[PDB]
Amino acid sequence: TNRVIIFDTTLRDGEQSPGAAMTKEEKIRVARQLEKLGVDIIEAGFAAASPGDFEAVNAIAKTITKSTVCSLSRAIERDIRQAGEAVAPAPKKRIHTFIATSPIHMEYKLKMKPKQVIEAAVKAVKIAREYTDDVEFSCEDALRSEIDFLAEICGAVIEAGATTINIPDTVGYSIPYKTEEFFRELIAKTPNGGKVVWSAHCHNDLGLAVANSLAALKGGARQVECTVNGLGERAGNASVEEIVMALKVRHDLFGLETGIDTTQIVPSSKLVSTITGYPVQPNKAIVGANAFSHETYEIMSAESVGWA
Amino acid sequence: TNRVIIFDTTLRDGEQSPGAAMTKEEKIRVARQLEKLGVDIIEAGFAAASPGDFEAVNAIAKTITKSTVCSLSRAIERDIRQAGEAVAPAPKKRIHTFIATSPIHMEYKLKMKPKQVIEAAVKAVKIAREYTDDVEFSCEDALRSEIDFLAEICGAVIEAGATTINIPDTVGYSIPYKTEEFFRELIAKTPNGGKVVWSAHCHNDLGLAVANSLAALKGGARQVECTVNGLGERAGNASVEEIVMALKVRHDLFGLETGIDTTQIVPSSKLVSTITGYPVQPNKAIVGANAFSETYEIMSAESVGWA
Ligand SMILES: [Mg+2]
Ligand SMILES: [Mg+2]
Ligand SMILES: [Mn+2]
Ligand SMILES: [Mn+2]
Repeated sequence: TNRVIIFDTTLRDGEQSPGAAMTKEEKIRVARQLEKLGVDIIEAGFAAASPGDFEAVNAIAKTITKSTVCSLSRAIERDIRQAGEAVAPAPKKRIHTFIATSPIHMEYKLKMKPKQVIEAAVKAVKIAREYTDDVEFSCEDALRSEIDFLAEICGAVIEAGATTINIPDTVGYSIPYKTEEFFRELIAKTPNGGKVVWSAHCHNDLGLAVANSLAALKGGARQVECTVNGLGERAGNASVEEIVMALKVRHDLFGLETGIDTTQIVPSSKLVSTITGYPVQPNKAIVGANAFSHETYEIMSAESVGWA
Repeated sequence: TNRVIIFDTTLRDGEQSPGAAMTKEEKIRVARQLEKLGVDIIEAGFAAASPGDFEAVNAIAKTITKSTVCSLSRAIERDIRQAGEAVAPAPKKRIHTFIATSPIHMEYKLKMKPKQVIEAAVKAVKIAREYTDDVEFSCEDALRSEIDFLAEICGAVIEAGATTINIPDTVGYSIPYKTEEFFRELIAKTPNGGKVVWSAHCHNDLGLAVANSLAALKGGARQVECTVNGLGERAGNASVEEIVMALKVRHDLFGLETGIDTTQIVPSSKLVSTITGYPVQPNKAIVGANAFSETYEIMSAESVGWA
């Protein structure tokens, strides 16, 4: 379809930003607001990381109704079961597992051979399916990985039961036309790649996270991972408000739909910025104090994104 | 040519952001830092706007020697002569003049027939050449203009003496693949198009200013208009530091060069931020506080000027 899945990881990937740690009650209040915003998936945390993380994921899984509650997990049985237990009380639940897939990370960081990396991923996915029909797998460091190896592991995890395959720009140096080509080629090479949802998780190190996200869509991805205000380590993630509004404003070029209530964009941005201490600069798209200072496209009004 | 021209308009387009007006002393100091950074053109102001603006532009023109000093002008005789008088002292000097080229702006704002609009542009560009051989013409509202009219007016001002033609995304809703197509088509359609430098001036209203600028270069543009920290009205301009470091890091894909000293990027960011009161967020590419917490060139913090 033309439906783009918005996967928000403000509460997991965003909260990892220096100084951005949140209390359990702050996470719950942010999770409630993301639900009102209409994001499809709320990644609530990494249940196996500590008792506090488990408790926050679990509390969000007990709060949310209309969005899918996700937990991160390493590709290891015990972490998967932690994830599955934490999200069990949510009516819609996802487990997101990952493993590094690039030659150097595999050999010298994980110290596993490619055969072992595929076997661990398949096993993690199969265990995850005991807990939910909705399982995401990420190829960490995808863009420095061998394309043949990516097609093979993605193929294996699709067969094992993964229904969303996520490709991060781990380093953050990709350029949109290359991102688009990379998606088109990987989807084509992966056994049964047409049968699942492809996801992009882009980084803003060269100011291109949003452009690269949109390029991933043109290449065949239908999920974008992103955060309110682009909150995230280093230069940050793709910012959900920019993605959603590029798609809304230029529906004429993309023809893609989201479930987002755009009137909740500004309240979401303010709430996130207040809680985390990360200010939003004045010239920032959509939610910057100046963005509304002042054809087949749909021009945007300040009110349409929730300015008072 | 694989040289990209970095046109900085922090002191003009940037200055126009609410609250960001700068005194002459502030402008001189930013301008010296922009010269150190190695930008090719410093658009210093709009000389005809007031005597204070004339003085500031002229002060910059007496300061800067290694970069081109530019003034904005409307497409009218008074403004062009004042731009030309104010930049006269600089060894490298440019006048940038402009007119709206869209059906709506021409009919409703200008109240001129397209023919009169061309004639006014041609007249402004000829007078500009009395003052310098280096003249930029912008088609204001280019992306809502009829491409055949753009080709005609651009052909006419090139004949008149414009050597840089600038295409702004005035509304700011362009998408990279469309920006690339648009430049490729316009350059090829314009008479003597190959004789001049084509420029992009992109806006960040959808978060896409930098990507649109890179797309313009893929499309044949060789000048990018940009500002320190993306300073400008609304959601701002393409950020000079992002454009320059995207080109540097991914030189493997672009093969394009600038004369920028990248070690000057963070000093320039901090200075502009201090003087304008426009902070940069922690998660801001290159210059944000957290930014630094294979055929490509990995960026070190020290390479962009972090202490
Ligand atoms: Mg906190
Ligand atoms: Mg000031
Ligand atoms: Mn991230
Ligand atoms: Mn501008």
